[PDB]
Amino acid sequence: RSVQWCAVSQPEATKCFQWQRNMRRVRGPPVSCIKRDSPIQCIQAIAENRADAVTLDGGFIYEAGLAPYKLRPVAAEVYGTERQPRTHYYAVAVVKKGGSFQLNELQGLKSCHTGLRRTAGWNVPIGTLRPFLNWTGPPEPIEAAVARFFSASCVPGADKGQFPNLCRLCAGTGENKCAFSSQEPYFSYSGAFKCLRDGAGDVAFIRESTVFEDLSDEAERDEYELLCPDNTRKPVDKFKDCHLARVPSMAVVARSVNGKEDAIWNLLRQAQEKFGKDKSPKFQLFGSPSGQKDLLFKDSAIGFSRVPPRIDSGLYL
Ligand SMILES: [Fe+3]
Repeated sequence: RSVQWCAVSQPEATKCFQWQRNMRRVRGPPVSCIKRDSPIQCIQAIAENRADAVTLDGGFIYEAGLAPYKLRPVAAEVYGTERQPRTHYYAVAVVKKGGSFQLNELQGLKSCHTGLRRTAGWNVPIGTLRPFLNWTGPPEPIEAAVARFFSASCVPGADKGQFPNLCRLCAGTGENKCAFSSQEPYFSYSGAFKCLRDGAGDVAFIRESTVFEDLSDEAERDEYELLCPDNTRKPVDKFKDCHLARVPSMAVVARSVNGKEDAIWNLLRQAQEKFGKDKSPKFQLFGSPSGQKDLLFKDSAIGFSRVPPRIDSGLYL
């Protein structure tokens, strides 16, 4: 049949339907869409045969690989350039130029995170800051120690009921405040970076490219610097010498048994040829419209790379 793609929002479904009409027009391999609400709803649906595929961040790749889902990664997103390509990215800590604090001096400060359980926005910074955390738990949750450490944060998807200070800086309206979706304006890489630019937080945990994709002016880019792990501040273009971790790309996952891996692969490979970076004026696979960013796949991606057979979700990570 078709490859069924899981979409986690309404604009993502809209792009999926456009991908399906574009593949038909061009007579490529068929794709069809499914609309879920979070990434776990798409992980549940693929597992229960209602969808076949979805692209995930490293922290959810972990989660989808567990029992009883047992999903595995099939294609990794390629970043960088055509000349210098890579299947990895970098977790950074961005701050405003002018400050004096370091990575070791973050106590009581205000933070912006891409979302809860995301790689560069959460797992990496909480894994790094662990010595200052003073986590006595469990049974105390990790979010409770983080809430005590930072004065206020914006961590989309965190429980505002139990941990009110982690959603305190979040900019969404009403029930969408602290939401793990595009309705919370500080969600993801650009939202976390915008929380830093707005002045609500003193540090944003993101990836290396967000500042270059969001600030096109180079002079505007000189108002920010990175917080390195040697406790030094360095400019934004020195990410390879100033990062918290080198993390593998976001990946498309499928089922480990009867997952349609080769069908998924041929779809992606064909979609990258016809609708890739500068391939078509009609449809852009690595592109989002207007008030949207990273719909289905990351906007700055330039391709896919087939993840080898018998590679685990834990062994890919
Ligand atoms: Fe990520």
